[PDB]
Amino acid sequence: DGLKMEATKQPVVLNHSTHKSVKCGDCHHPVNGKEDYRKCGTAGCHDSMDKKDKSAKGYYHVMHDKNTKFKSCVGCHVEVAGADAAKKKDLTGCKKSKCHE
Ligand code: HEM
Ligand code: HEM
Ligand code: HEM
Ligand code: HEM
Repeated sequence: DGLKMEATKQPVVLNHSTHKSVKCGDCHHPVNGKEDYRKCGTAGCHDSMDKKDKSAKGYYHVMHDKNTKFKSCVGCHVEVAGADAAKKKDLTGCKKSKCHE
């Protein structure tokens, strides 16, 4: 259902139950062959740990930025909230976010 990306020391969570209307492929994208179901931060994938790095190797980049070939966590949440200001706050705000729990 909803996992916590914490191999050792790092809080966060993704509930597969609240995202049932999205195709698995949108997130688990087809790369250099087929759809890979491995963790996003493995060796040879998104392992770069510097936030100024905007290449496809960046970790902070693929989770927070807006201009990308595949929609990011923040990228898709903006379209979903639309004109509801109270809801845009809850899904894209930095302070006290449910994404970092
Ligand atoms: C579609 C119904 C769907 C499938 C299938 C799928 C599978 C899947 C697996 C096997 C894992 C576990 C990997 C592990 O052992 O850590 C997993 C994990 C994550 N998923 Fe997923 N997933 C499906 C759907 C979705 C959707 C639509 C998204 C994006 C909103 C998504 C995202 C992720 C993420 C992030 C993880 C966590 C990986 C981690 O680093 O812990 N999944 N999924
Ligand atoms: C884990 C479910 C996962 C996420 C989340 C994710 C996101 C993601 C984005 C948003 C991009 C766009 C980058 C850009 O600058 O436009 C992107 C691109 C690539 N990814 Fe990825 N990705 C996830 C997982 C994986 C895994 C497991 C690997 C390693 C096999 C991987 C690799 C790549 C590569 C390569 C690209 C670029 C592909 C291209 O068209 O050149 N991703 N990912
Ligand atoms: C990126 C890996 C990512 C994370 C992390 C994430 C988290 C997240 C949370 C915590 C919620 C809030 C649920 C709650 O209130 O308990 C949530 C909800 C929605 N999301 Fe999401 N989400 C991530 C990725 C994505 C992507 C890429 C999309 C779109 C393709 C997406 C969509 C949604 C939708 C829909 C919701 C529901 C909003 C509602 O009206 O309840 N998320 N996400
Ligand atoms: C608001 C734009 C915002 C900020 C700023 C922010 C910061 C932040 C940091 C510094 C990290 C740690 C990076 C590292 O590698 O050490 C981090 C991690 C994650 N975030 Fe975030 N974040 C902000 C907002 C959001 C929102 C609204 C979401 C969900 C839609 C989101 C998601 C994530 C995810 C996933 C991670 C990785 C979690 C992990 O593996 O520990 N952030 N964020």
